[PDB]
Amino acid sequence: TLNNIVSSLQRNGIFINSLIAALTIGGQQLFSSSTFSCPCQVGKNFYYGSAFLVIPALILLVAGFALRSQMWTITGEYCCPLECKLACLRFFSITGRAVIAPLTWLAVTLLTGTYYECAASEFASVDHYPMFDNVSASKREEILAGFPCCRSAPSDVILVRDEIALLHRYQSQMLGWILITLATIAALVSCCVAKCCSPLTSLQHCYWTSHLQNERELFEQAAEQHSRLLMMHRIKKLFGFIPGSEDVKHIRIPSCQDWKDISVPTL
Amino acid sequence: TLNNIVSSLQRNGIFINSLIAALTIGGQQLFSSSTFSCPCQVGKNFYYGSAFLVIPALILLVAGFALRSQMWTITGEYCCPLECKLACLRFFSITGRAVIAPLTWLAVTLLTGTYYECAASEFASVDHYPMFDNVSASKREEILAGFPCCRSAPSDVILVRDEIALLHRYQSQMLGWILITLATIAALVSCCVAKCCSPLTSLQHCYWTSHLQNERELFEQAAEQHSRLLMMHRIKKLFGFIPGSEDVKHIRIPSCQDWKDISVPTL
Amino acid sequence: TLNNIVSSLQRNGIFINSLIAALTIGGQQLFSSSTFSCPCQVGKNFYYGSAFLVIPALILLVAGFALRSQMWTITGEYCCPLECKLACLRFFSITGRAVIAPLTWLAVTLLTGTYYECAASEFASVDHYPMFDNVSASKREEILAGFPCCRSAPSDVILVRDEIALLHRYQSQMLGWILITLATIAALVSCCVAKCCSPLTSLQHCYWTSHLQNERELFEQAAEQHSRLLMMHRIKKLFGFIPGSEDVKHIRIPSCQDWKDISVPTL
Amino acid sequence: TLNNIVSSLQRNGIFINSLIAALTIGGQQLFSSSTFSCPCQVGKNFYYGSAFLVIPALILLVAGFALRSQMWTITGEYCCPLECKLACLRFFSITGRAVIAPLTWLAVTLLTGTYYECAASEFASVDHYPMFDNVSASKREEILAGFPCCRSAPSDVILVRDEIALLHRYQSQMLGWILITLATIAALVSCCVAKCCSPLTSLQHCYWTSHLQNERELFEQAAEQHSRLLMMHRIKKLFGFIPGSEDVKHIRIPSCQDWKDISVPTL
Amino acid sequence: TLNNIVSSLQRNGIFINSLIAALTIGGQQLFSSSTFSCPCQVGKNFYYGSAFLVIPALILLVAGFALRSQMWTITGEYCCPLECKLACLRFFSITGRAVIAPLTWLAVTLLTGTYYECAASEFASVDHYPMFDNVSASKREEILAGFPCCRSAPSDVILVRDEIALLHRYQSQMLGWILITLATIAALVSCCVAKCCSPLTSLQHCYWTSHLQNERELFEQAAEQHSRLLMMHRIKKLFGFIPGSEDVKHIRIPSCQDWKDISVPTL
Amino acid sequence: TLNNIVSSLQRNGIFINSLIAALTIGGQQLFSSSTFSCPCQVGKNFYYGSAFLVIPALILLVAGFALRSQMWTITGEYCCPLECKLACLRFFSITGRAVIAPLTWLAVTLLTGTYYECAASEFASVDHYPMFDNVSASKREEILAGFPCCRSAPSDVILVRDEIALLHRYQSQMLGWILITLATIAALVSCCVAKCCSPLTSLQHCYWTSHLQNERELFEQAAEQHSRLLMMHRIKKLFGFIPGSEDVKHIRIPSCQDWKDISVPTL
Amino acid sequence: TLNNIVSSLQRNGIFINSLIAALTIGGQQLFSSSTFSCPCQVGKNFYYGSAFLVIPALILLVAGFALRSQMWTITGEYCCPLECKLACLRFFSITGRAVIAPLTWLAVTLLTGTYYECAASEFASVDHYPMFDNVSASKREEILAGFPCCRSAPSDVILVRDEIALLHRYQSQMLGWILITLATIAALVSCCVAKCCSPLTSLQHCYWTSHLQNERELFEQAAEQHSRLLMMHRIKKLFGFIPGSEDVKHIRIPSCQDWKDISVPTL
Repeated sequence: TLNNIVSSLQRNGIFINSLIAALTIGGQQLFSSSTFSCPCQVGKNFYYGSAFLVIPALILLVAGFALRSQMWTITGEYCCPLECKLACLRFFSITGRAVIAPLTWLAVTLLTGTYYECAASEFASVDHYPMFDNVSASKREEILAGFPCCRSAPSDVILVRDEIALLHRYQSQMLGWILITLATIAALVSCCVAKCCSPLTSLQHCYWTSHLQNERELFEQAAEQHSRLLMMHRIKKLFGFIPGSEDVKHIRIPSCQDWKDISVPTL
Repeated sequence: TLNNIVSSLQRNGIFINSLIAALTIGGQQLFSSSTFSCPCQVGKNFYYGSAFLVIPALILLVAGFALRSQMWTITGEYCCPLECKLACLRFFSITGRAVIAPLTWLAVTLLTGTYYECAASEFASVDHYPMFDNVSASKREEILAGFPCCRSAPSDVILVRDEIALLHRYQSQMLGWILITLATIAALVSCCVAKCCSPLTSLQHCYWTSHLQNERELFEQAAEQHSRLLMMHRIKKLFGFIPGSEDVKHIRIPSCQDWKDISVPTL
Repeated sequence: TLNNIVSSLQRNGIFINSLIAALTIGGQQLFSSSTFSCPCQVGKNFYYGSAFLVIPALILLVAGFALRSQMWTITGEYCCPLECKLACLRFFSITGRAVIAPLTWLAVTLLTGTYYECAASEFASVDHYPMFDNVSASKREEILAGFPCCRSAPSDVILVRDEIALLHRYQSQMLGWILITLATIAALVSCCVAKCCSPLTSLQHCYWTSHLQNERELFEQAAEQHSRLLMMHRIKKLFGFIPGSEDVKHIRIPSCQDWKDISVPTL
Repeated sequence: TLNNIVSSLQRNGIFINSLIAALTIGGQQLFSSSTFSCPCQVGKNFYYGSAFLVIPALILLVAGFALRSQMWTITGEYCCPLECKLACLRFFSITGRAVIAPLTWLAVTLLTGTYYECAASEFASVDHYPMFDNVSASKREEILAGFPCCRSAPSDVILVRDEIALLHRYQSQMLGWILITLATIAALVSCCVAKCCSPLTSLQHCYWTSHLQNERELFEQAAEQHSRLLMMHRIKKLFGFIPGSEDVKHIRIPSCQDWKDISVPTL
Repeated sequence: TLNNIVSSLQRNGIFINSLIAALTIGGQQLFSSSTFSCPCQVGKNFYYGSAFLVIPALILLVAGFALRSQMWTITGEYCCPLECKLACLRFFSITGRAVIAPLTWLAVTLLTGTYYECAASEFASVDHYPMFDNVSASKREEILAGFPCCRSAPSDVILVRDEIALLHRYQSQMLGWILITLATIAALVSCCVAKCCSPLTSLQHCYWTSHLQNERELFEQAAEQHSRLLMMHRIKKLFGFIPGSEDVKHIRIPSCQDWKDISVPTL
Repeated sequence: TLNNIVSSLQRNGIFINSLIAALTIGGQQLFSSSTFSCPCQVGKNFYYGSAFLVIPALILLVAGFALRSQMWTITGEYCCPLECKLACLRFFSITGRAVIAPLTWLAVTLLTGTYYECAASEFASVDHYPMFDNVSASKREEILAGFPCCRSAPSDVILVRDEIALLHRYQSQMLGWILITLATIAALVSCCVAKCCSPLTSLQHCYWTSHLQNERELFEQAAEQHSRLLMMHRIKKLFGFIPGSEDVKHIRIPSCQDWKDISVPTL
Repeated sequence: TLNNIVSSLQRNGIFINSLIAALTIGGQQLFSSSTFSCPCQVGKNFYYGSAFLVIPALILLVAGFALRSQMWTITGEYCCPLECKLACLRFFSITGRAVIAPLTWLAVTLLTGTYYECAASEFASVDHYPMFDNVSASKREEILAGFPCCRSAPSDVILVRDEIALLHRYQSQMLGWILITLATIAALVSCCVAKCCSPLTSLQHCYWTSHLQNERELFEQAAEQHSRLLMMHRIKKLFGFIPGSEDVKHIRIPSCQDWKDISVPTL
């Protein structure tokens, strides 16, 4: 009874998407907890933030796109009427699967926010504080970029540090919620538009998806079996018996040329 | 039902590649934690870094290439039209499998970064620090190369030490992210180019892969069975019965020459 | 289903080689942890190092070579055209199996390095240290060879001790990596050369290996069964019945000479 | 399926030899840890060392030789052409089995070395030490033989004690490695010589071993069954029925003489 | 499958002998640890040692001899040509089984040695000690026999006590090793002599042992079954039915004399 | 398969005797540990010792004799040629079983010895001690009998107490070993004499024992079944049906006299 | 297979008697530990001892006698030649079963002795003690009866208390051993006398016991089944069908008198 429930969940898109999201959340948490430390350098902080904020998104997005077998076939159809719209719908479905990873990564990393504070710990507009009046500009940059990582200064400095940190965390979390709401509204309007521009009815679509999936599977199985049978026939012509046999009473010794013959694969 | 799922995962490339990457991560972590210590010598530091940074990459890459059985056959075809392009595609697929190990090793070792700081702990451009003004050049080299391993000096020295360490860790992690992004973009463009220059359709390719795999397997099985039968026939001609038999009622004692005859293997 | 997977792994060379390497690593670790202590004598240190460094390599190599049954048969063919090349290929395959143990022993013992420091704790070139200027030569040897095992001297002495130890550990680990890289490149070029000089195709080789293995096994089984049947016939001629029988209704009492007759084995 | 794997390992010489070696290692460790203490007497130390070093070797060697059933038969053939060489090969194989125990005992006891220091704690050549100049010869013997077991003297005495102990441990371990290497090289050259002087081919030898083993087993079984049947017939002649019977309808009461008749065993 | 392995081990002499030795070692250890304390009397010490040293040997030896069923039969043959030599061989085999217990008891008790020191704590030749010069002879006996059990005297006394104890332990262990080596060499030469003087071949001996064992077993079973059948027939003659029966339709009431008749056993 | 091994051990005398001995050892230990305390009275100590030393022996011996069913039958044969000797052999075998308990009780209680010291704590010959010179005789008895249980006196008194205790423990243990050796030698000589004076051969004896045992068992079973059948027939004559029946279609109501008839048992 | 071993043990008298004895020991221990405290009154102590010493014996004896079903039948035979002797033997066997409980209770309670000291803590003959000279008689009774339970007086009083307690415990244990030995000798002589005066042989007795037991059991079963059948027939006559039936096709409604008829049981 196992394989029944296995296939049932494997078809169920909700479970697969939820598992992907959970995996990305856990991986992000472990990653951030292990190998993250703000540089607290002079001008090389914003890059160290932006990298961790963005690059994983691009990587996971490209990976989630390119790993889908159907996308390669669609590109091959495209690379050097109704077929165009159907290709667009196919591509859109694969996109709807693949987008789940980068958006959830961005969401969790903005909500925890510990990345963003390092990303923009230098842009804090300081104009209404007593300790930043007389000090030099470069001295201000130095004392400003050192805030996130450590603290050893007097009380007022660590208090203004706490204040800047809270402000930046607020900004990060608001930006995260904005990203979530915009992503959701865009996904909804896009799915509705795709359902609108579809040339098929509410029933031909399901038939079509089943057609595609079962086509791929059956053709794979058939090609495998056919090539196996043909290679088996060549083997039997060479040695004199079918390999899957038993108690064979006839054996043909090969000639010093038959090896040369079987060398080519006939493609 | 076991062997079904075993073969299913064994065909699945994603699981194999993920397992390889996890194994390399764990092995690298154990290795670095056990047998690594910066030399803190005068000029013999950069080599001690570069070795651990590079040599495992070359070793694992050559091992992941040479261990693939098909690569030896392709080289034999090459060593002393359509066949050339097909060989190129075969070689490219094996490469796509083998490259996973060295790149993940480099990635994890640069991201942890503890190797790179030892690799280039001497190249730190020191020009704007108060304790490196009057001191001699060789004295500067000595005091500079001692930073990574230990600390016993006054406060200002350990502070400039912490600063150099943070700078170098930042450089290492940025270099790592650059390596990852370049590797990914190169892999993607290369796979797309390979799919472009392919002379086969979206269906002949799958048939072709199944052809290759099943060809290898079936020919192995057939050759084994055929040689077994032939050796069995020689044995029965010598001793007078088939070995796989039971309740044999006839035995032929060998002559002092038959041993000389069976000595040769007929190749 | 057990014996299926047992035979599958038993044919798989990768698993066997990996198990051998793991066993050697564990054994080396236990050995070194239990029965190793630097002599700290005057001139009898280098030998105590070199023994543990080398002798296990020779022992394990000779054991891994001589224990392979096929190597004895090949030597018998050699000891007092195509057969020569085939013998060379057979010997090379057995070598490829046997070399795994000594090289991994050397690798792990050099990487841990605790052997090498005792091996060459006397050759340290001391010329730029303040405490080795006025002291006598033999006094220098005495104070130099005592470094690895214990420490009771003032601070400067234990510091120069730590420095010599770090230098020697660095040298050991670099030598180990050099050994690994040279061994790998040599193994690769040698395997490629062997595949080049081979007179057989990519298919005759597999057939040939299966031929050898099944030949050995079947001949063993057949010889056993044949000798069993012949001895059974002699027994039945003597006592008057086949031993594997039941409810025998005839018994022949032996004569005082029949014992003398059955005494010889007929070889 | 149990008895299959049991017989498979029972034929496998490697596993049996490895188990013997492990058993001897464990037994030696327990023995030494429990019942060993240096006498620290005047002239009765060297014997107490040599006994534990040697006598177990002789005992285990004689036991491993005499316990092999085939060795008794070979001696009976010897005790009051081709047969001589075959006997030599048989004896050599049994020797190759039996030698594993004493050599591993010597190896482990020399490598731990705690025996050797007690064995030769009196022969230490003391000529360059300040506390052994004026003291009398017998006083020197007394103070020298007391080193291994206990320590209560001032610092310089316990330091020279530590030094003598380290020297002697070094000597013991080197002697052990020498014994191992010489034993291995001798075993290898001897096995090669035996394979050289053998009059049989690479195939007759296996047939011969199977002949010997199956001969012994089958003759044992047949003799047992035959004697059982004969005794059963005598019993049935006496009492009037076969013992292995059931529902016997005839009983013969013995006479006061039949007991006298059955008294003799007919040999 | 249980009874197969049970009989296999039960025939295997090595396992039985090893179990006997282990049992004697454990029993001796428990015994000595529980109920042993040196008397420290004047002249009644040597006996208290010798008893524990010897008497268990005699007891275990006589028990291991007399408990073997075959020894009683051999004595009955002896008590009031070839038969003599065969009896000698039978007796020798039983001896080879029985001797294992006393010799291992002596060995373990001498090696631990705690018995011997109490056995001869009075014979210590004291001539070169300062505290035994002026003291009276009986006073010397008193102070000498008190050494093993307790200590309350000044330092020099307890030191000479420790020295005497170490000397005596050395003597005990050497005596033990001598006993082991002499026992082994005697056993070997005796077994070889027995194999020499044997009138039978290398094959008649095994047949003979199987003859003896199966003879005993079968005769026991047959006698049991025959007497059971005869008693069953007498019962059926008396009561009128076979006891092992069911649904018997005829019953014979006994007479007041039939009880008198069945009273005798007919021997 | 259970009942097979149960009967096998139940016939095995060695296991039964060993279990009896172990049970007696454990019971004696628990008994002595729980309910033993020396009276330390004036003249009532020796009895309190002798009771625990002896009375359990007599009780266990009489119990082990009288509980054997065969002993009652032999006495009945005796109570108001060959039969006499056979009765003697039967009685001797039962004795050999029964003697194991009292002798092991005596052995363990003498070896622990804590009973004997209380048994003869008053007979200690005191003539060479300083504190027993002037004191009165009855005062000496009082101070002597108080030794075993408690101690509150000055040092010299408790020392002479320890000395008397050690002497008495030595005497107890020697007496125990003497009892063991004499018991063993007597048992051996008695068994040999019994085997000597036996009128039967080495085979008639086993037949005879099997005869006795199976006779008893079969007669018991037969008598039971016969009486059951007869009572069943009487029941069926009374009520009109066999009780072990089912679906009986005929019932006989008893008369007011039939109850009077069935009242007698017919013996 | 369970019920076989259950019946085997249930017939075995030894196991039943041993279980009864163990149960009485445990129960006595729990009882004494829970609800016992000496009254330490003036004249009401001896009764409080004697009750716990005796009354349980009488209770358990009467219970063990009256609970045996056969004893009631024998009394009925007795209550208002050979039969007399047989009744005596039956009664004697039941007595031999029943006596085990009271005697073991008395034995364990005397051996622990804590009851007897309270029983006779007032009868201690005090004539040779210094503190009982001048004191009044009733004062002596008061101070004497307070000994067992508590202690608060000066040292000499608690010492004479300890002495009286030890004396009384000695007396209790001796009395217990006397009771055991007399009980055993009486049981033995009585059983022998019963075996002597028996009119039956060594075989008629076993037949007789089996007769009695199987008679009781079979008659019980038969009476049960017969009464069940008769009541079933009456039921079927009333209602019109056999109750143990199914699918009955005929039902007889009862009349208002049939209930009056079935009211009587016919005895």
